Amino acid sequence: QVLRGTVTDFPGFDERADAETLRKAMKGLGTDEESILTLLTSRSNAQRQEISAAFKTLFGRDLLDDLKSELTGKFEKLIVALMKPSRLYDAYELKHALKGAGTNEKVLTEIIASRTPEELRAIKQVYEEEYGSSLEDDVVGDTSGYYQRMLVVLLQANRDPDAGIDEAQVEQDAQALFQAGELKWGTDEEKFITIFGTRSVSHLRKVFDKYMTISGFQIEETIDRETSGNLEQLLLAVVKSIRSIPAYLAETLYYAMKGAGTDDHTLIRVMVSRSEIDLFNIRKEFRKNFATSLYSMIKGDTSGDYKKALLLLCGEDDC
Amino acid sequence: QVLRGTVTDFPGFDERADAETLRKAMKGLGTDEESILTLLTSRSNAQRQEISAAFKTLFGRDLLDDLKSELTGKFEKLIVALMKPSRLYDAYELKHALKGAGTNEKVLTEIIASRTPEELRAIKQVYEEEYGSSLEDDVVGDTSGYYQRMLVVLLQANRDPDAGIDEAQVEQDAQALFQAGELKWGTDEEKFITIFGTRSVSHLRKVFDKYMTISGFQIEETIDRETSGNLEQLLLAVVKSIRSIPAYLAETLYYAMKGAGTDDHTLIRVMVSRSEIDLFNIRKEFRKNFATSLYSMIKGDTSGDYKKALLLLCGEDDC
Ligand SMILES: [Ca+2]
Ligand SMILES: [Ca+2]
Ligand SMILES: [Ca+2]
Ligand SMILES: [Ca+2]
Ligand SMILES: [Ca+2]
Ligand SMILES: [Ca+2]
Ligand SMILES: [Ca+2]
Repeated sequence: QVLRGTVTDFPGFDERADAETLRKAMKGLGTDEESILTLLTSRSNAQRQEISAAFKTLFGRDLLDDLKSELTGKFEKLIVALMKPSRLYDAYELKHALKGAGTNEKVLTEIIASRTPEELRAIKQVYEEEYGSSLEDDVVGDTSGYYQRMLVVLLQANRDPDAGIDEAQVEQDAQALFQAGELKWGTDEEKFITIFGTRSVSHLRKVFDKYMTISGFQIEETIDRETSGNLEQLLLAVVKSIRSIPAYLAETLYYAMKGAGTDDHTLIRVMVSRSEIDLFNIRKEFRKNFATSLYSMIKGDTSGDYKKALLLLCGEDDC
Repeated sequence: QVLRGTVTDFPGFDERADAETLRKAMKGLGTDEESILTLLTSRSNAQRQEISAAFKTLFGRDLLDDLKSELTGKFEKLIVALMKPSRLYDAYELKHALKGAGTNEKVLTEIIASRTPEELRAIKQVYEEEYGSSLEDDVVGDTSGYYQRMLVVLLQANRDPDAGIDEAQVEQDAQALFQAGELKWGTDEEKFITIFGTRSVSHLRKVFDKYMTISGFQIEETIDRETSGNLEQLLLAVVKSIRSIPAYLAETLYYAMKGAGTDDHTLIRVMVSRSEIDLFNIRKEFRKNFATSLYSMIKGDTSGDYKKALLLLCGEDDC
């Protein structure tokens, strides 16, 4: 009855002993990648921050700097991602995505659609603290269309509270959504944006069910997952996140490794950002919806120290 | 970093609708065992109590009475066990085991060794409320030897709190335990009983480790698990519960189905009593220590509606 990650506080945690273990793993010309990945994936993010502090006090060096030069490639990127303070991770990912003409719209859609209003408020505050500009201003300056508008409405974090059901409002909203979809989501955008972005989660779940009975198909089938534009991809992410945030992020992981190549940025981002929130539930939705475990997918697509750290973050194989 | 069972509160729970579902499953000459086991194993124990209350209000019948006549065999016993209020289950199991000359010492040892001081205090209060006789008097009246004495000390629920380590006391207690074991646990029983029963869990874990270095073998190997008397079986249960309560109860499940025949009473008791506390960690310990999942063991040894309900209580297969 609760969300659950795969990483928890290590019992009997001694930040000074862990700092010594990590320094022993890199002092000298050699490296003990196994010791580094085993310790860091078994300590919580808060514990990693205390290790980094004890590391600086004991040895007068910077742990993150040492890891960046001692490690390489995707393994380095994963370890560096795990060391980023949890409170800063999403704000950092969004700022990195906001790239003017080269903006990574997948990251904007992923984070803004799947984070709760509480999380988005914290992100907006942290974002201004770290970068001196508002997240909304950066998004507006770097996106266009009603994709921009829907992101702005979601960033407002003003979603209705899970209150009593209103079947009269569940009929009219579902009627409106059926009709915006009939017009290919290119008409009256502000109205379906207000429905997708401000109605309560429990309400929209009933609206999506009422959409089934009115239309004969689920609302997701009005949007092609591969060829649609940015707004449509955001609507799909919002719909799936309304149904289940773990299921949306599980599908995000699935398509990160499906087919030729691997989207390692998305793989690292989802496993790290959700490791202490709902990665266990993501694993369950993954096994149910794609007939194979997240563990087996990671094992088949990745290699080296990078793979073992990802498998330890995944925690277990699912059957 | 938390214990976790396999059964949680059903979301959107409606006790009147569930009562109607259960009545629909037994009204008439037929029975829908699938509907009964699917609903009852997916509702928490507290929710089952509200279903039974709504059942009596809606229909003027007793749900437990209806289940007892509609179901048979081990399936009936499992469903009846799940319906017993959680607050009463251990006290009922102990009273049922306290049978004078036919006393079931395995149940006494299992519950009293693996329950926390907090749980034991609740059990003692409930036991008096339901049966009019303190739990200690019945235990003393139906047990003998220093097995009786060690149970009484454990029932006192006065174990030292997890405080700061004392390596000097960890040397002396382990010396004393090594020496009681050298005398086959038949000398100065009150002295190792005080150590096993009143020292803190974290202290005894260090004592058990210090016992390794002093003796060269773990303390469990001074007791044959199959031929040992009642006191020795209790010492083994206490030692294993000090190391890990989930691991002790996992081993209890393993030997409940190992070999010829099935100890269905123990199987039902552990799965039900630990369904909303630590059955998930029991499943984990089971897979590591016995190279096979609890799911696979239940599947291979049980049958019918009884098996299905046990597998749903188990939750998932472990891999
Ligand atoms: Ca919130
Ligand atoms: Ca602004
Ligand atoms: Ca709310
Ligand atoms: Ca009947
Ligand atoms: Ca308590
Ligand atoms: Ca013995
Ligand atoms: Ca299932």
